[PDB]
Amino acid sequence: PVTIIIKECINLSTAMRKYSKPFLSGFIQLRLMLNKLKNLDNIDSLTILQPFLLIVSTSSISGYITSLALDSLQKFFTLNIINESSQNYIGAHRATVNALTHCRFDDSVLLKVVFLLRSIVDSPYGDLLSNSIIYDVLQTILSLACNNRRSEVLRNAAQSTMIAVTVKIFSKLK
Amino acid sequence: SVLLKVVFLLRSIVDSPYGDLLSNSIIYDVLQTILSLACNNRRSEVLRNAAQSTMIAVTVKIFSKLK
Repeated sequence: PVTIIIKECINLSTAMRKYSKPFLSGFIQLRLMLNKLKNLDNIDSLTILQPFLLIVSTSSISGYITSLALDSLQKFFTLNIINESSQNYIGAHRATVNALTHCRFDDSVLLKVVFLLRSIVDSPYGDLLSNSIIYDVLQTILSLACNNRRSEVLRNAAQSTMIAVTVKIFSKLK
Repeated sequence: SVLLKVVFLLRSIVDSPYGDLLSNSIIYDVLQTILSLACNNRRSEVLRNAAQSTMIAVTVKIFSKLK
């Protein structure tokens, strides 16, 4: 459970070091902070995801590292390590979807983020998002679908996942 | 486009509870075709990434049944 966390940080840190030759300081802080403890139940889950949020949010970094970070988040929500028992999981998911809507960082990362939005919103945990965040989500998938410059297959990815989130949203009128 | 629609459809198949009612031969054939999609290099990398994502999802769904 904690092995996978510093596993992911090891992978992203060595990728960053290979690519480079401000984020690594907090990354090693995450490494040292998660080294000691046994189980995640002691501490909050916003800080463990926070370096991933910082890398994915800002646009100064190329597609390799942000693709690796998005695959890391995919592994996170696939393995369900950020469980409801963990403290402040609502805030962690809210921050994840708030940062993820900014489609900034060629076309691989767009499909990775929109698949991640599908996996979050379709899941029951996606019911905990706020109205502003989910509205921004709908805005960014609409921007992806509307575009013509982008590849058409990415457009069909946006079309299908838009259909999915619309179904999930409109099921809530009961 | 059609070849992404098919894997998205397969994702909606297996993710839903109805995938629990499926047989071993057909689901093995399913895994074979997503493997064929992922292994290819002629196709666009975006479709390969879609294949990677649906393989991760279907692996999780299959191996969850062990518990």
